[PDB]
Amino acid sequence: LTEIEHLVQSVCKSYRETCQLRLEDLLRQRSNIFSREEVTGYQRKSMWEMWERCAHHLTEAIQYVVEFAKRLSGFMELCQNDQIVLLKAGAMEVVLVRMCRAYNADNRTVFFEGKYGGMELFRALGCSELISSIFDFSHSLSALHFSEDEIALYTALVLINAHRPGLQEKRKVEQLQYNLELAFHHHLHKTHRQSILAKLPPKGKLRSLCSQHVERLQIFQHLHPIVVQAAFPPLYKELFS
Ligand SMILES: C[C@@]1(C(=O)O)CC=C(c2nn(C(=O)c3c(Cl)cccc3C(F)(F)F)c3cccc(F)c23)CC1
Repeated sequence: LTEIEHLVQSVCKSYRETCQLRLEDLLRQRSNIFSREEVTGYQRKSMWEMWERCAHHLTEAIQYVVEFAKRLSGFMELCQNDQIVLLKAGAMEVVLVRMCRAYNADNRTVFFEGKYGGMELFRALGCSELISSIFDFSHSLSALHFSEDEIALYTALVLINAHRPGLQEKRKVEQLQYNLELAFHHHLHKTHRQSILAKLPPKGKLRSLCSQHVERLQIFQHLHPIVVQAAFPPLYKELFS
């Protein structure tokens, strides 16, 4: 009956509709691991082919997060400048959080192109430190057994942050943020999951991880430009031109 219970339902629905793979499918595929031969095949690929593959997967992941944001109550009513400020700053942070679902803490593997593989699958990219950081981050969230609704509500808060520099209608973003904060806290209380609050990553950790990741993608894009499937001209302009 409350606006808050409806907000939880709407955020979770927006999330279910914008999540590429179902949790059940990711969990059943846990036993489907790349063989020693398949790993070698990925390791032998050119860094530039691995870059193209990864850039396609990441672009697609970002577009689903943009669709997720568009479905958040009041996001569409924000001015274009603020929608772009929030997505530029937060869309990749949401992508990085969403990765924990495809991460298996038991063998330190991630679901990539149909099977589970370790960080050694990405050797040709020559990004070992960055990839270890992404794996470590996914591990910290996966150890919490972060539920589907916890991911939906937490990633809505990653996006709707009134502290992002450059916002023009801060008060409008704050209104949306307070309601989502209440929705998250109300949901954790009901499910007896408030204990994860002290275990979540410090905000600065996600920001720094995302800045390092985006900086690396920008270096690859400068050296070897990809043909990007662009759906959002104002957002594309901010990241690529
Ligand atoms: C959604 C999109 C469009 O369809 O118009 C525009 C922006 C994208 C994006 N890319 N991106 C990347 O990091 C990225 C990606 Cl996802 C792939 C290749 C290159 C890059 C980049 F920007 F670094 F050059 C973002 C980071 C934060 C917010 C972002 F929105 C992005 C992807 C496509």
